[PDB]
Amino acid sequence: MFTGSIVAIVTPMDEKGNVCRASLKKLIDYHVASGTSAIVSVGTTGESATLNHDEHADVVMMTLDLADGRIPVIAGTGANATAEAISLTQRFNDSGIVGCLTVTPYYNRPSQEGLYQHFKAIAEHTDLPQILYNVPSATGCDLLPETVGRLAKVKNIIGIKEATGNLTRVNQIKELVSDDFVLLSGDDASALDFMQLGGHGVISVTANVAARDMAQMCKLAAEGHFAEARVINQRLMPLHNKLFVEPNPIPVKWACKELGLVATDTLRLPMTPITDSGRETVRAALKHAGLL
Amino acid sequence: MFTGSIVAIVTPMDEKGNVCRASLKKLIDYHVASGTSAIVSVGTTGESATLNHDEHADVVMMTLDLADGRIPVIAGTGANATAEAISLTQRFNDSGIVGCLTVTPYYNRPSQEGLYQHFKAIAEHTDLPQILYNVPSATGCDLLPETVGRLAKVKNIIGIKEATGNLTRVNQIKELVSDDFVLLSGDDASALDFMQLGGHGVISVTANVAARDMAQMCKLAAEGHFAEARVINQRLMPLHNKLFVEPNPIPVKWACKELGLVATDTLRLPMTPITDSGRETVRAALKHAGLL
Amino acid sequence: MFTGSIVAIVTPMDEKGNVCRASLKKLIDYHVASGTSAIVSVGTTGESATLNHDEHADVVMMTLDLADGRIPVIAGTGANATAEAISLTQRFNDSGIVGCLTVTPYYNRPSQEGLYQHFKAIAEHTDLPQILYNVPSATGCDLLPETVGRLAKVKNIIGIKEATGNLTRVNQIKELVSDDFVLLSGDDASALDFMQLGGHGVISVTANVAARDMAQMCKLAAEGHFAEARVINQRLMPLHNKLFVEPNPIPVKWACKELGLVATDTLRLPMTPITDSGRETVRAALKHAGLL
Amino acid sequence: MFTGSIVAIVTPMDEKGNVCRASLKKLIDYHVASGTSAIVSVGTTGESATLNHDEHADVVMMTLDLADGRIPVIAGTGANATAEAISLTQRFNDSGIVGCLTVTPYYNRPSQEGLYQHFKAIAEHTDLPQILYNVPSATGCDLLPETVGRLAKVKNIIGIKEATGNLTRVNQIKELVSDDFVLLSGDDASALDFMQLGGHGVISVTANVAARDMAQMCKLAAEGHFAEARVINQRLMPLHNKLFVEPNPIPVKWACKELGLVATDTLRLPMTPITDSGRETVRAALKHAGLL
Ligand SMILES: [K+]
Ligand SMILES: [K+]
Ligand SMILES: [K+]
Ligand SMILES: [K+]
Repeated sequence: MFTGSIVAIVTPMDEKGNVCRASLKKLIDYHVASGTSAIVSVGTTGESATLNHDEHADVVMMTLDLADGRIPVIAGTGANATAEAISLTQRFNDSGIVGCLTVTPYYNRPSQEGLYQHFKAIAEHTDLPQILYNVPSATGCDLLPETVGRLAKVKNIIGIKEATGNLTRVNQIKELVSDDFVLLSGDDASALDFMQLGGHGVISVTANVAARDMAQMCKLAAEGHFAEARVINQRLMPLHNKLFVEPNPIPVKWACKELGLVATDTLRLPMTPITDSGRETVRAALKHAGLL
Repeated sequence: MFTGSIVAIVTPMDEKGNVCRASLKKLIDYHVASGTSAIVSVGTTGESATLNHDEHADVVMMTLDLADGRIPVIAGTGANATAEAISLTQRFNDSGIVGCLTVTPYYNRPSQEGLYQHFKAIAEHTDLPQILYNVPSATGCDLLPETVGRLAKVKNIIGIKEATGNLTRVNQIKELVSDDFVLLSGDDASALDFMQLGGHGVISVTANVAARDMAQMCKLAAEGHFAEARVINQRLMPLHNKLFVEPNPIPVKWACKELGLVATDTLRLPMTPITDSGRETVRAALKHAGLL
Repeated sequence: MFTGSIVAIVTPMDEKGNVCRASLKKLIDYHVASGTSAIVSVGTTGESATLNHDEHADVVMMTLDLADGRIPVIAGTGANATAEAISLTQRFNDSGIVGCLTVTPYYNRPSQEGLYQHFKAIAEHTDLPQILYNVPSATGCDLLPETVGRLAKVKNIIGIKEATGNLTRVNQIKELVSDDFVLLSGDDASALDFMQLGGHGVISVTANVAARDMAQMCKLAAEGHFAEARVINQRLMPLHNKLFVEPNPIPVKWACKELGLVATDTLRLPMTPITDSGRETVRAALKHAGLL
Repeated sequence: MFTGSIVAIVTPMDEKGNVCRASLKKLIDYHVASGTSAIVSVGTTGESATLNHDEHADVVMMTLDLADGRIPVIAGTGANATAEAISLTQRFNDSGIVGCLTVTPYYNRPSQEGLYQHFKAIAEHTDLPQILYNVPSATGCDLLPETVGRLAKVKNIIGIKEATGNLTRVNQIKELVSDDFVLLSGDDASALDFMQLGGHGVISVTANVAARDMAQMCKLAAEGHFAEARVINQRLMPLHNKLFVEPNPIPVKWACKELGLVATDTLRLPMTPITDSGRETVRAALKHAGLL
């Protein structure tokens, strides 16, 4: 649902840049087999920026179909215009998705009051559970704990994906919200720390290629076995880091292809193919994780 | 025209958030009378984020209609997906605009090679002059001088709006490009310094409400009369800063309403109304400028 | 020794700026009564910058005398010249102090290799336990985990005071060092988080005025009772923050005087007396902690 | 003299870390012959951190002796304790130096009021001209234009070495001070820009090895011939950057040894020898400058 290891799944493409159903099926089967807790469909790692809203909706619907009730699906629904966020969210009302992942408006840099009004309006136009998503290095704005506290009072706003990498946020938010408000890491390299501080899981890029390890790490964390979990984390740490050696999802798509999980590593501009140096870097991190 | 004072014009709205033709007419007449060099239509200050492409195109076409050949119009055409940037650009071919202002992709954080391929592709599929736009605090990426130098070799990539406020960029770029490449500030508070270092003009928010002073300041700067320009700049400096006291364009729209230039200061979510404290700060800045 | 709540004790002064023995006695008695684990004498909070080395040594020796074996004393021994760090350390060989707190060289910005050679040389000229101290916002340099790992191999380098406030450092260092290497927070506001991640205690400014609460919070943390500890943390959080409303130790000296723990709040230039606004801010934080 | 090219001179050392008179003589002769405006003796580049005050005074006196009235000498006199700054300044009264270079207190992070009281007190107790020195990356504090403006009203506070590399500071300070207050860059890579904006000269590291070019560049700048100055600056830019590839003055001392200007490139801990990679980078920069 909204704890454990949640994959921010890639949108695998053919050489033409359109969704590859065979590759998507292979990925979803992989996540089901690996014990991944849920799938975020067409988030950032899924190239939400370069898909139009129809293409976005097609991918979510296909993912839901292919999941065939075996694994929960959360739709990425972020937009920097509130009217567009509402419209996108409405496409998925009564779809079968279990909730939405919705980013702070990017580029237009709203105030904390603007963030509050944005997310409150979105929540008011849906019965779907809403997961807030904060990632200031990409958006140009920072949803602060006080505002998260304000929004947690809205019935269907039920958690946050916190991608700052600033671990002080965990307990700053936790003290402002109720005990069933979910705290998820959006920063693979600090995710275990985040869970050790009280976080409930991670929406992960690494999980695309190390789904079983990630699922197992998060289980150990939930059970309080942090030393055991850390052995897995150490094995994965080069991936946590190097999957961002070039802009996400360039590295993770290449890694998926290298592992035979997808047919091609094609992306849409302005993402470009991985450099030779990048390939070798990512290959070494895969080797270190014991996946090649 | 791509030198002097260029206004990043507001998109004036009625109480329902729809473009107000009467207010727009008034602003354009004001810029014609006040010596503004050109108008950037539906840039950031024009709420490009919250207009759909149809509304966007409509505002540009309305701006061209109302300008009636008396002042050049530049269209905001930026998008974080290269195919969308290209499509948006095609809408304005043979419209009568003189050029396009196109921002680095926001939120998806492309590499320098990605930025190169993005802008190259946009420029390939139009004859319109292209002005690059770098604003890392808003986008999450930074178009570096080296890449600007590469792009400047493309025939119709003719300049850059450099909004870092990092004045070292002026001569880092100038040394890598031809003498005809236009360097424009996108940071009002440092724009005179930017011109003193070699810059050719400013794409300005302040110019929305101090068009005449901005035009004179930029002409004095172009003539090398920096001390004289700086007297004007000192009167405008509170405005240069306080027009960003709350997210742009909240302050500048309020200022326009206060001066009688627009009927309402309405914005679209996630922009929200100016706070009382903001009104006070902005009004004091307007008075410092001699405008009220 | 080197776990639990360790106070970074102020150097109380008379109106002339010299150490006040009566006030120091009162403070040490207070720490003994409160269950403080150890005292850091003439660290940063003790105005190491503005005491000469003789005055510094006099304060340490007086503190040791007054402690009279009831509470362990660690001497601040940092210097930005390695020869001076050695000389200062040598003053305390066979003194009765149980160890030294030694900061990364400030102002001259040594490399990681320079930090390594600096601390290794210091450790080689003493039998005293050495605690490394990293505080990049004050020093202009950052002792990275890899270098800490290197230094932990030196016999008498036994821990670190990590004052970055970056909680990812805890486990980055922990995985590189042996299990008896001590990890202490140098950032009051994040100290409980730091302990929850595996830290062993804190060298605290807050402990100067809330010694009993701090001791109790750290005991709960060590026992794994983080929820209980967090209630205390929440009571102290305004102090954790506002004791830096003006440069440390201006606020904490005023707070000590207000609580009747020291006779005067005098400091040495370039520290200056607390502002009226600062007094009221700190008074409110004391009130919130239930200390006034 | 407090305009043009002023060298922040190295303190050349033998293999035991003691000042090398023969090397110092050679450097001073070089600066006399090459048109350098003045010498800053025992500043940062002179390893002020690792000389005691006796060695410090000795080097300044030796520098004055060797200069023999042929070039003005400015003493580094900065300290993070106001009483020490004052004491150090008294050592140089009637020495023959023309002024003092005095840094904002490092490590203890005083407030703006603290900085004001610090420099005011230093200036009160000498007749020597005082040049303020701001370098926040090294000190942990930032002397802001407002405070510079306050201090400039003190009779013998005559200028500032502004080493932020933030070029907006030039006119922010210039507008708050009299036309006779000297603005000097402390950041070689941005120093020509700094002069083009209104600055009067540079206290330079690069000038240690490119004294003639630096002197010509600064004279051209003062005359308004910025394009001509910039040609020189472009040849020196690799040096401006790569002299900080490892901590200053490690690169510049190696460069001086490589040119034959000093007998050895020895430094004091915590400075350590240049790496092989550093040698290669610096040598390439020297060749770009035409010096080898
Ligand atoms: K809720
Ligand atoms: K061109
Ligand atoms: K050890
Ligand atoms: K003066």
